[PDB]
Amino acid sequence: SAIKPDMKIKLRMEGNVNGHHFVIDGDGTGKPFEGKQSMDLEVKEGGPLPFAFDILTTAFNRVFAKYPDNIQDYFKQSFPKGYSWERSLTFEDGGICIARNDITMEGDTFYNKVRFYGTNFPANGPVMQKKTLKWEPSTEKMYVRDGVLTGDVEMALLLEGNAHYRCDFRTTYKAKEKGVKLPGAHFVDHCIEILSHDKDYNKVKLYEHAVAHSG
Repeated sequence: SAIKPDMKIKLRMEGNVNGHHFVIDGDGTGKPFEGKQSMDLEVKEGGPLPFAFDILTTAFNRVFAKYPDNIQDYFKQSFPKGYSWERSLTFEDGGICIARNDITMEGDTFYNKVRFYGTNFPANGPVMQKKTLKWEPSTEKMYVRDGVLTGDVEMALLLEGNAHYRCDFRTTYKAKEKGVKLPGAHFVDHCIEILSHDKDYNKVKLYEHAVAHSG
């Protein structure tokens, strides 16, 4: 196995939300076979961010997901060459984001080149007013569409005032090496949490747990 039970994670994200530019670095570790990863993030440019940090967090690698023997593990089978993903986030108030990650591996470390672009958030909305609290746990549906592994999930951001703010995610996943076999349709249960932060979310510790299953 290319992938060891403990791996390091290095990341840089560049992006722009509603005209606001930012650069964010990450340094993390995780346990691919237990489906657990954590990361320390530090905003390097454009802080303090004028939008909810929460919109970014799922952009900060499905290799960290516990797969049973009876489902093909496309992600772990992608290494050492790696894979890329592309995601659209469609929020219920018209906000739209486009994100991508190109994932490589050198030794015991995954490198992630992330881009994140968002637009059309209303100035008076929960994202630009910083009113969000957390993503609710949920279930990604994995299937193949015209030869491309695709994951769909309807996600919910819990807002102050006990309301949710809904968002449809679609991610396409593609191995760098041709001939990695596609999996059959399945589910991935996942939960992402902000574990700690400083005053303006310039330094943040992030955690994700993810488990694949057949229903």
